[PDB]
Amino acid sequence: QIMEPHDTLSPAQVDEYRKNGFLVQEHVFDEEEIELLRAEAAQEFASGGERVTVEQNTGIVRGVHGCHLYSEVFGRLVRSPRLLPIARQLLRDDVYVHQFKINAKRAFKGEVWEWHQDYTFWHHEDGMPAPRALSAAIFLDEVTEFNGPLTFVPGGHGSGMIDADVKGEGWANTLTASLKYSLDVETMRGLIERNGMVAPKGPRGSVLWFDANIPHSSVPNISPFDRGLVLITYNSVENKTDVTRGTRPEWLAARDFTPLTALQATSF
Amino acid sequence: QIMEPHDTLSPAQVDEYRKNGFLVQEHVFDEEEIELLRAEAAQEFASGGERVTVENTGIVRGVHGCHLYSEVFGRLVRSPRLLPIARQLLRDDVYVHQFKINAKRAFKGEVWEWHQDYTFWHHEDGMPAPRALSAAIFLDEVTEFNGPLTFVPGGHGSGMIDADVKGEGWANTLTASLKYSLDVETMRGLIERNGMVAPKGPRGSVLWFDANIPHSSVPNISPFDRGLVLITYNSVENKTDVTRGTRPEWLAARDFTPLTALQATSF
Ligand SMILES: O=C(O)CCC(=O)C(=O)O
Ligand SMILES: O=C(O)CCC(=O)C(=O)O
Ligand code: PRO
Ligand code: PRO
Ligand SMILES: [Fe+3]
Ligand SMILES: [Fe+3]
Repeated sequence: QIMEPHDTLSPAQVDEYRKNGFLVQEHVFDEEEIELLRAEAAQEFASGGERVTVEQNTGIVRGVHGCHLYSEVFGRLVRSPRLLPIARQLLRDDVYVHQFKINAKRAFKGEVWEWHQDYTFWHHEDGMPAPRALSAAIFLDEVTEFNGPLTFVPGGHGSGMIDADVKGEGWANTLTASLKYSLDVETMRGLIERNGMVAPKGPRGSVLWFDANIPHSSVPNISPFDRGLVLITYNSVENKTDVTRGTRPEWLAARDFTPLTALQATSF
Repeated sequence: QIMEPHDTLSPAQVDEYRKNGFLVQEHVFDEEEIELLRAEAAQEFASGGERVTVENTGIVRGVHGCHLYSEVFGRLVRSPRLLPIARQLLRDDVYVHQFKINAKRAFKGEVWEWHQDYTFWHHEDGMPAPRALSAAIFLDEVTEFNGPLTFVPGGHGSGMIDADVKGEGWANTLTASLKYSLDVETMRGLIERNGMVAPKGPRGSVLWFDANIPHSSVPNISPFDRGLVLITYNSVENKTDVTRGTRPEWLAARDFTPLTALQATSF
């Protein structure tokens, strides 16, 4: 009977997150915790059925989606006192999970993620009315320069949504190497020319926080080292999506907007 | 379909609260909001029955647990002007341990003896630690002369202090003459070290104060009322040991469900 008092971000941390559109906290989770998250990720890849995506070239696991609805471990993770208080502080509201994914980015054969803003998809596919949302990516493996790290244009969220060409009809291609919305090179080259690019690194158990509208990308992982990320997308409850205008299953775009509460210490 | 984003306290404000044991935010609620709360309060005094306390004169002095009976007060404790700060200060999800409205009528009012709230919540209710706080909403301007709450700044920083226990039961936990009151010598000591302060402010302000800060107040000699809505928030982790509890739910809550903030609806 005692969890550690909720920790929130410093005012400088908050500033950095607002100016850059991302922020890394190192070693939020320890090794044993990361090993539990890894074992549960594996179970979900094995048993997720239609919720699992596979790589085009190899048929190797690319993603598993909506796990917090199906796994007791992931349903508790999203309420962790290491995460929830910060989601609530950054979004200045009570929050809920809009989306939960584990992106495997396997060694050697892990494929690209093209440049995009997340809000673009959540707005047009799910009816998210404003970009008042964020993601927390938990590193199940050390992130280096060589294993296809998640990459951002810092400050690139200052513009809001950005002209992306749509491509195709339903939603299967929202999770693929070739993405339904994506930035056109010209659009990108200029962002990059103006703002640069940054790929934050960190050890296992770090959490990378980022804005719903920051442009980001990742190159193929041809290295020998996996780069497993657990991505939790937190949305402001006031900003709940309009389910009238929603097109995807629950396991991609949540419908239950109950405010999350933090996990308390129990004897089990 | 918009509430104002949750506001929290600055690092300065938070530091000021921890060192002094209290903090005023001026003008949280407007005159119109305050009036709706004043009218609901009057309803509660009128219909509260056994939950209502009276002063010499039988003038209603207090009513308790209104958040459980009034929809307005049930909503107020979830307000985005209140709940986010209670969570920030207690560093937890929170729930309401106690809710009370204390009237201190113009030319009327009694002397509340020096006391620490946590002394009652620990011994009567089973609150295991002082990880709790109270938010006092000013229904009227609080001045020098209408019996303001008065504190010893930093007085919370030692423990719960040893106190005279008079009476058995809980009737005298709500009375001018309190069940646990602070010894004369012990207070003198505290006051000679720390001094005394009565925070002031306009109507609609909120006075946050620690569960263990010593406080007192005197009768009101102004021709103006001093209504306080006092909401006591407790950390969920700090929930009270219900097996050691002695008082009803309208004084000491037993439903520990984390509060969630109030959202915009069309009604
Ligand atoms: O795993 C990655 O590098 C990118 C994932 C991402 O941005 C997403 O799935 O939206
Ligand atoms: O309203 C007052 O002046 C006294 C409040 C108080 O300290 C209490 O009811 O515990
Ligand atoms: O479709 C989605 O919502 C996620 C986020 C952008 C790419 N895949
Ligand atoms: O009994 C109670 O809980 C309140 C707090 C101290 C005075 N009366
Ligand atoms: Fe993305
Ligand atoms: Fe008191």
